[PDB]
Amino acid sequence: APPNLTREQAEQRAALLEVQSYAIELDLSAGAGGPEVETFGSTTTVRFRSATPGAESWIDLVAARVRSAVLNGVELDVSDYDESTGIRLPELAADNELVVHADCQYTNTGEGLHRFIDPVDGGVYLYSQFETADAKRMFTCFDQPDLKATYQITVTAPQDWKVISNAAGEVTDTGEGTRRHVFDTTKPMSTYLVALVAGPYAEWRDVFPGDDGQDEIPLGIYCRASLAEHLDAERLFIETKQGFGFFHKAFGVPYPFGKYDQCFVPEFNAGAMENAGCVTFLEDYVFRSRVTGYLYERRSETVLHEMAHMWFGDLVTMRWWDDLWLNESFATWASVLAQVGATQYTNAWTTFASVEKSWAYRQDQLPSTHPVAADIPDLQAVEVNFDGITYAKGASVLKQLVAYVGLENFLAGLKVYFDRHAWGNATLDDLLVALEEASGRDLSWWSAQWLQTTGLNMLRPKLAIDDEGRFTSFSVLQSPARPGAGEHRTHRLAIGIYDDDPATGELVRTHRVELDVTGERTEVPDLVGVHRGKLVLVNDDDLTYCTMRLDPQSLATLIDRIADIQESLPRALCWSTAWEMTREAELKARDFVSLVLGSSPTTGIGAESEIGVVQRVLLQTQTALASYADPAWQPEGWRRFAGRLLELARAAEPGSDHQLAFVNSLAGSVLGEEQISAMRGWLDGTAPLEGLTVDTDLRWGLLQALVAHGAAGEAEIDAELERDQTATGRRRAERARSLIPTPEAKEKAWQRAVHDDQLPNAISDAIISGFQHPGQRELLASYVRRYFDEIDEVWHRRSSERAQPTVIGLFPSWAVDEDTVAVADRWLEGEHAPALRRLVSEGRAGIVRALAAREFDRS
Ligand SMILES: [Ca+2]
Ligand SMILES: [Zn+2]
Repeated sequence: APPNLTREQAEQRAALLEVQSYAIELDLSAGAGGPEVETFGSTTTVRFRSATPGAESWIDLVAARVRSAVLNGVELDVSDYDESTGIRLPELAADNELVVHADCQYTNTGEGLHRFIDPVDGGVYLYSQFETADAKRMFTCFDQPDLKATYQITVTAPQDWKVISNAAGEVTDTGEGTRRHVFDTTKPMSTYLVALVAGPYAEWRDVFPGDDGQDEIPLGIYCRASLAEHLDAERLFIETKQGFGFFHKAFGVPYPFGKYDQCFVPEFNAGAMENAGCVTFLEDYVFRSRVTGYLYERRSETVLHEMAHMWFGDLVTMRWWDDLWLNESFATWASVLAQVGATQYTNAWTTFASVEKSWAYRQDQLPSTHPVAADIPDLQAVEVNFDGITYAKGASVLKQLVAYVGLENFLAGLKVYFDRHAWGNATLDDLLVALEEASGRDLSWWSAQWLQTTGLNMLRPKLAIDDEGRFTSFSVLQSPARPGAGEHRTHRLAIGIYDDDPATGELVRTHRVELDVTGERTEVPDLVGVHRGKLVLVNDDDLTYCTMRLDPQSLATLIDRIADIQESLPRALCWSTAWEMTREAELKARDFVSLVLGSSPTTGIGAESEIGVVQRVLLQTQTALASYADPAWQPEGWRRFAGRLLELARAAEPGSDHQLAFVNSLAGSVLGEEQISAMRGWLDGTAPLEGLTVDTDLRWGLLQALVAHGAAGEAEIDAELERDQTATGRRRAERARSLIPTPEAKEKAWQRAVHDDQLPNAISDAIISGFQHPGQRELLASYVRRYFDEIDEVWHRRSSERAQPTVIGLFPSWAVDEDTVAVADRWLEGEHAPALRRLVSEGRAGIVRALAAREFDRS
């Protein structure tokens, strides 16, 4: 039970103490033995000062055993040591030295020093994960972000292991089967960013050359030896170098650390983590099979997100976890800026509008919404009070702050902020003050308007035109923020006018005006006299966070000609408005389906050039069909969708990303006999689709679809697993087994996913990922009751990180009916953990919205 540090306790300890240095010695010599190895030696020497001689404090440590603790030469009594109370430090002097010898535990969870044994070759791999407060599982420390210090880490490790930390180091043979790795003393940094990766990782090396008073940066990439054949190091290094050329120019500050290593690590819960000089990534970013450009784009965005943190987060750190939203929102915004500015992903604002903004809007339009900023009174509150809306809306609203301040001004402000707070801590207010000084804006009201509120403003044009089609008047109308307190926010936004390009017949932007929009109505004098064209967007360039609506002529143009919009971003904003309208019972599901499917090679989603938009819109369509369409129309809708997607798959360029996307969308669809027959032929090779690479993972996707339709079963799944006898094959097999369309199979899947804790986590998740399928809704009816009866116990029995996939993934989102709402209502009258209630409330809210949309679809 590690401690639940409170904000006030952190403040008290930060007021009293200042830490200079940690010197850490880790004995990992036993670490390459079998699963019976539990502990490693951890010695820490801390030097720190106290503002009050004679005061008492405490230091943190989660250890199996504390052998010794000595403060200023006095042995401390560690006989009653408990991880929840750490080590008390009585009678402090002005200057202090503490030496602790302990045995700490390896973990197989999301916290501390994680240990994994590779079943392919028996290699043993370690990596640390410390955010928020798990550094205390590896060494003794004042584990809070505002007590920065330097770290000098020495490790003794098995001789065949590489060892990577925050700084570069020197390695010497001990002649005792081990090597000693002495890392340079780091620059001052927070404990949660200290890193250690160790094991027989494969290594690739490169360098980002010295560039305009930034020292050269040595670069490394690491992954498990068993994955190395599929790691595309050269592409990763290209993107990495593009980021390092971009960020020091945008931020006006050189890379603050000495080198940069990126490690793909096993069983990683956290996704990616910005440890200074030593970034960790999940292994799903090493692609064994063909994937579309969208996944490469996403991976590059993650790479640049963590790189942005080397400045914002690691050079200058939040004082307390209540600014975690800001840390993440900034890094996401910065990652996309860098994508557009320095990489091949020059359409990344299209992605951000299509994916992140949409994700934000989908959640924030529900009564279950909450603000971005939250009070964080202790560590536990980080894990419960920050979620999907926090991150996607946070990034979205930060993009708007950047617009309101002005991009050049925002970057100037960041330079001052980095200079002013380098090597120390800062808060949101410190940033806002920098931005105010860089722009002349007043930002005193911004937080209250944007970070402490819920809900969306609708923005739409109110226009009047003369006989020539020229505006005589033009206003932006803003609705009250809902669901929420109805404020009218202040935005910086752009209005774009679009009309036919005579040469091509595409819709191109003929006028753009940027302005501040405030209150209920804002006149736009710049547009008086301008030709209205065919389409008006009042959130052109996607600068603000809103519900954009169109005037009637513009809406008719969208419906008739969305695919003729030339640039990807306005076109994506039109897809997003249409989807938002469908979600909110303003556009019928069947009309959204018809817009997406189109009727020709040049209409609908089949004409869309951005693969990420294709993929996302196709997913939204599948959701519209299952959730939002009137049940009596759903079979017809699925027939139309499956038909059109087979046509598109067959018409697509051989070997193209578009081909593969259409095939993958089929694989998640309700399929008719014609499509089942074509898919079988693609899988077994009796009638292949020309150019389609039917590799290991595409075989699984096709087979899974066949299983779901009854066309393949246990024997075929077992045969497939025999040809892909790997960890990934095992997960794919489980998803296929869960898809078997029988009551016995669903019962077994539920039992294993919900009640078998011996299963690895990723096998549990895989099982869950095949439980639902849009063709099998009737098999799932009895699991509405099962879910609500069992989720409390699951939440109690599993950690909340182990419970969430089950709570989210088995929420009965399929059972769109008033009976389900009523079961959920009653559950919600009971006593339950708040984080659980939040998830259940959100799923309930989705069903209520769906019921409303179905009623609209049959109007
Ligand atoms: Ca964590
Ligand atoms: Zn981040």
